[PDB]
Amino acid sequence: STYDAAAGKATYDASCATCHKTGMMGAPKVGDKAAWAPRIAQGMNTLVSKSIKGYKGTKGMMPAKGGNAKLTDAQVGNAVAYMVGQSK
Ligand code: HEB
Ligand code: NA
Repeated sequence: STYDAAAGKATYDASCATCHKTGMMGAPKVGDKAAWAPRIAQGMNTLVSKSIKGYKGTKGMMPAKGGNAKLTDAQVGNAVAYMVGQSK
């Protein structure tokens, strides 16, 4: 159901920050407002779907579930909620 960005921080820290804290190899850096603005406009459904499925965009490779197949979709989406909430 509804996103839990606070619970999402645990997943973000363990599984996502490794690329997104500094923005390595094209990953949009958490807190980078210009990088995130058009991504946020896609809405959460699309952000979370692309995060669970993986994709390659103009910046680099976003691996499915951050590369950790042991994550649930709920955990991944909660981590996205955390990232978006910190990037406005
Ligand atoms: C290896 C490294 C890495 C990692 C680990 C990650 C991990 C992650 N991630 Fe990432 N990403 C990335 C890399 C990455 N990543 C990149 C590079 C990108 C960009 C792509 C393009 O091009 O755009 C992204 C992107 C991204 C996004 C955006 C989308 C759109 O715009 O549509 C999101 C939301 C995310 C989330 C995430 C999460 C939640 C996680 C954990 C689970 N990602
Ligand atoms: Na929607």
